[PDB]
Amino acid sequence: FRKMAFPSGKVEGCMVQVTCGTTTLNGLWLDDVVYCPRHVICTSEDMLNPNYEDLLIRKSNHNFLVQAGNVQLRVIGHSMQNCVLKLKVDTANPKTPKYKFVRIQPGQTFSVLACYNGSPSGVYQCAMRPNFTIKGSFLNGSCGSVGFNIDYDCVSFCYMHHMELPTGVHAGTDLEGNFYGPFVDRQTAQAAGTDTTITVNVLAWLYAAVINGDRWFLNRFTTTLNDFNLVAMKYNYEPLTQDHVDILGPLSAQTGIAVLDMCASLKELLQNGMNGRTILGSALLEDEFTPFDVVRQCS
Amino acid sequence: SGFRKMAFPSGKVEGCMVQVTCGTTTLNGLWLDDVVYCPRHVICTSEDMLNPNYEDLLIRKSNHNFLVQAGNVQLRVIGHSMQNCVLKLKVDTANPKTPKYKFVRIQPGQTFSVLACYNGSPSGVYQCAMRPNFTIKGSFLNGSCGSVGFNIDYDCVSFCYMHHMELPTGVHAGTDLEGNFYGPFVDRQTAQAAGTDTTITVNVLAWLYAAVINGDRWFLNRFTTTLNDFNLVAMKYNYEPLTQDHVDILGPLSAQTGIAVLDMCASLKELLQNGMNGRTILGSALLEDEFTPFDVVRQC
Repeated sequence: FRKMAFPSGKVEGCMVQVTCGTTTLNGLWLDDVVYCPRHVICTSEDMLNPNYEDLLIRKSNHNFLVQAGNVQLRVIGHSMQNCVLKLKVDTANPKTPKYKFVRIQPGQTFSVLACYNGSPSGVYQCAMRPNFTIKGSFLNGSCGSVGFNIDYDCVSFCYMHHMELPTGVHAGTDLEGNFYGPFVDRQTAQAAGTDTTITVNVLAWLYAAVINGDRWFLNRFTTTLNDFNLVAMKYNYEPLTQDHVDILGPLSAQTGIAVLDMCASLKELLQNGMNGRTILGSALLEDEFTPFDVVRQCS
Repeated sequence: SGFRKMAFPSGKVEGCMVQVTCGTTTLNGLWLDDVVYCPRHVICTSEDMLNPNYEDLLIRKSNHNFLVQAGNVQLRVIGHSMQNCVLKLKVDTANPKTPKYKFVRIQPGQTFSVLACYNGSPSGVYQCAMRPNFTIKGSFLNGSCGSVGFNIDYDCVSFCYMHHMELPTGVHAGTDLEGNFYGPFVDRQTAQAAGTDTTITVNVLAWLYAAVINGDRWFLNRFTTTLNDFNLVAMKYNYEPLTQDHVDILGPLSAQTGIAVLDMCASLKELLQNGMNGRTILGSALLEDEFTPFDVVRQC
């Protein structure tokens, strides 16, 4: 049981390099539009209190250098949707796949294609933290890297990297320029909230451990939705709703273990620890496998 | 902080995966130029797998017994031969998506990306390391035989692994692209015992050097040790012994930093006896051994 990322082939062909003045970052090429963070029009000195609406009026089409490998794309128009620049180019991307723009909720997972100067270098699977950040691996030059999920033939773009917080975490927007979380695209002290453990994902990961035969945390006890949330709230675990119980349904039939029964096992794992044992090889509880990921990878 | 186990982009490999069917068996194949590589046990039924006579089984097959499918386009098998444990199916049409590629055989401790495929369709990609017992610990369900491992350098894809078997202990075994198994394993359905899996010591040390470069310093100590005393202690925790070749490879890491290799070995010795005590190293609550020195002395 490994954390697998989606194949990145359909997205690799859409990454380009956008240069405005001295700043160079990554852009997404779909049809005849290049999407990229809007702070590419800002100098390092303009990031204090940038007036993007005034900064964009000064610029023209010939200030943007869009490069797709060796070819050069010619910008014929520009526009702004919230926090993303939409550059209209003269040629359509023939590698444009069946795609869709969606906004995800905290706790959901997706794959990230980390790029540098318009060239893909790595891919990895991650989850949106409940504080609206992601524990990614972004260095200088990976701004504009995109996150995606892959329906059978359709690529759902759900994230674009914008900033790196001074903690190791990263923040971004959706493809329509709407930020995930309370952040703004300025160079200032920005605090990421208290991160909580995704409880529904831990339960789905405990069902995967039972499917793989590792069943030692199972006990004869059960608990109530109101008693577990009491213990979950104290250990910084997000509260469990009834819709969470409904999503874990398919995993409850394959194993035969009810949700509130499994909640009594997780409740014992937080209070007493693991008593020096391993679940799926780990000594910690993983929370970056959604219930849908467990059904995808197992059944 | 933050050090993510990153996999290579799989686009160049996705265009080379095909589906190979012989009778009832169906697994994955690798289409490069005019040859399709796939495990030779595709010509085996579930009953032949206990004691397979591959020479007897193959002489009774004809070119039209192999069904090769790249999506919807069915390829035409024009000939076949067997290199060790791999079938080479010559087809009529060359793969136009063939990238600049290479065949390399790796050693234990090295890392590579795996493209897991099911019936010629890629499903996921992950990064892993060849364990000292010549096994890999990944997610391979039934129908993933033929999935390949690779590294990408500039534009050249270096194929180094092809999945063949799953061991009863849950781990997987395979060959290189020339058909030679990694380790003592065979393509029979017999009781095969993997060796004791140990921690890759040189990988942990390179990861600890990256920690002091990225700020984390709480585990350092003032002691040093000899290579022979450290191995006497490392062997107790099922850690691979360190050779002089490992010390030389860590040289540049100990140059950018100030801590000698034998200095870091003393710190690791102290970590093994005390544990983590609730703290983390580069956002990890465990000692990671799947980051090679080459990647650390580059992505520093």
